[PDB]
Amino acid sequence: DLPLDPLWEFPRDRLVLGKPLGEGAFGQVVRAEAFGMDPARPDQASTVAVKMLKDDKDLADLVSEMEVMKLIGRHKNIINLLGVCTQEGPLYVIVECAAKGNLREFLRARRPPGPPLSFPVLVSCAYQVARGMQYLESRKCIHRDLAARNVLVTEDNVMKIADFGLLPVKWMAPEALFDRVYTHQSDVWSFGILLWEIFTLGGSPYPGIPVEELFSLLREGHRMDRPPHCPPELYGLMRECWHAAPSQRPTFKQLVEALDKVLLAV
Ligand SMILES: C[C@@H](Oc1ccc2[nH]nc(/C=C/c3cnn(CCO)c3)c2c1)c1c(Cl)cncc1Cl
Repeated sequence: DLPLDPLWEFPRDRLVLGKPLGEGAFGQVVRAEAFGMDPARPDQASTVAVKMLKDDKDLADLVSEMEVMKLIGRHKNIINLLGVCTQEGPLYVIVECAAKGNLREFLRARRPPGPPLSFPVLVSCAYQVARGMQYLESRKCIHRDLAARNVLVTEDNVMKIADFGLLPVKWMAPEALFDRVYTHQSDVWSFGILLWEIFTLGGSPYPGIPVEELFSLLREGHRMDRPPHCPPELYGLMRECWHAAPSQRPTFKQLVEALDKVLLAV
């Protein structure tokens, strides 16, 4: 419908859509080839992802997400906005393409037969996700859902948090699960769960426990055990994230600093 933004408007003519990528609630995402995305070289073709409506009240969320992405600006560890097609019919939101898919699938696809994903790589994944979450928090933005399937992997193993904005019960903090309140510290609880997903190479949280009585065990002070071959330093981080009192869990800065110290152990 309305405005035309000269910092972001990109012509349909140099966008040829490709094969779908997935989901997601807000609309289908499709691979696409864009021409001249870097106006330095207007030849330099590149692979981008395009978010569209399916065909709506989702038009409101789609425009809303686009405007949010403009506000936050770039960062290494989020899916960044590249341009928008508002001018000749259907809305297109062009964002960067993570070639290796989501992090849980990246992990599961390279699992041993039992007992590549060396220890620096997995620490590198956790460090990058912590850096992206700290940045989103610093822009007063947030991403409740945070789970390994919410994280995308580029061709060069850069982690990018998909979507952010200004049911998944095994990732939710107690106060969000029961009091329906969400803060940065409840993200830290979810990041702890994501940490466990990473060092189980894409495992399912609380294996075997159906999605009910989980809450009673959390009230008993129980939490998932240390996964195999996970060093005690990283399990310590996980359990600090799973402290019941929100102010006793670490902030994303402290998680950044602790993970960075683990990366430096080289
Ligand atoms: C619903 C979908 O949203 C997005 C949003 C922005 C994106 N930029 N780039 C990708 C690449 C997705 C992909 C899927 N598979 N592969 C390898 C093989 O094709 C690549 C992508 C996906 C999704 C999916 Cl598709 C997966 N996990 C999380 C989410 Cl949010």
